[PDB]
Amino acid sequence: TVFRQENVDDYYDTGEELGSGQFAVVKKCREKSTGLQYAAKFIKKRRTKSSRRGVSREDIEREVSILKEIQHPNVITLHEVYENKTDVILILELVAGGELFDFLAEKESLTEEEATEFLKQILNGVYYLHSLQIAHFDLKPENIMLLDRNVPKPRIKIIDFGLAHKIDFGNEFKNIFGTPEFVAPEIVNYEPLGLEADMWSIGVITYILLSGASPFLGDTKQETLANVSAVNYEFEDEYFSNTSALAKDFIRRLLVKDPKKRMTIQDSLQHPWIKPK
Repeated sequence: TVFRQENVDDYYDTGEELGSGQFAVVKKCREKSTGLQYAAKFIKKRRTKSSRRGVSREDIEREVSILKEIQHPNVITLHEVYENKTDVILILELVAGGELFDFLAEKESLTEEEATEFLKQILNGVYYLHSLQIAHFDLKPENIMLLDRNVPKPRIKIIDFGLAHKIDFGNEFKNIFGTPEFVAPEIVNYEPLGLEADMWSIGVITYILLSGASPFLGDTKQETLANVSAVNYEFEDEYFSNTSALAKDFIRRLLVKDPKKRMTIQDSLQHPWIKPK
């Protein structure tokens, strides 16, 4: 609680809408004292407990209190938090390169090698979070952004900590429910949740990175859910004929129903696809 009560317009000049969502908008802003640019996320408060507009204070406080812990090159950094009668305003590091997969869909071929160089940045961000026992719980391609797309080696940033939670050793956590196509089976079946759900999501992300196809997406939401629950996927030759045996082995070891048999983030960093022996 106990966020900054000044008017954000006294400290920042805000400009153009960068994006929006159900209860939020993100605008570019410029800090008056320094001249630096940031992104400003305006989150609408649920102002009455019974209202289904806006975001509960419990959920905003949880997100803010996790973001305040994190400092790593591959995760978004939070700069300040303001609040007025209707909104909580997060001042975040600006990512101007857009979604990683939009950038990649514009290039020529993309070798496996090139692809794993981006993937390794995702791994290193997740390794940090899990090292601090934070589960992101919403890893998906649209939450993988680039700082700047017009440099030699573009740097990725993981964003959106709206479902992130600190793992509590002494209490099981059940339901988070993000987007069907990218959620692990234990999310679909309302089973105990931990760090392993993010390792499943990385598997999905890796499958899409290499192929452009989604492993589990079906024709309705219920069919996608049943594909996930049943681990109904395949490496179809149309999409995977140029993909190494090692790349496929990495995906297989992540897309595992039983969480306790899934590779961990530390295992993933030592796999021979990622660290050739």
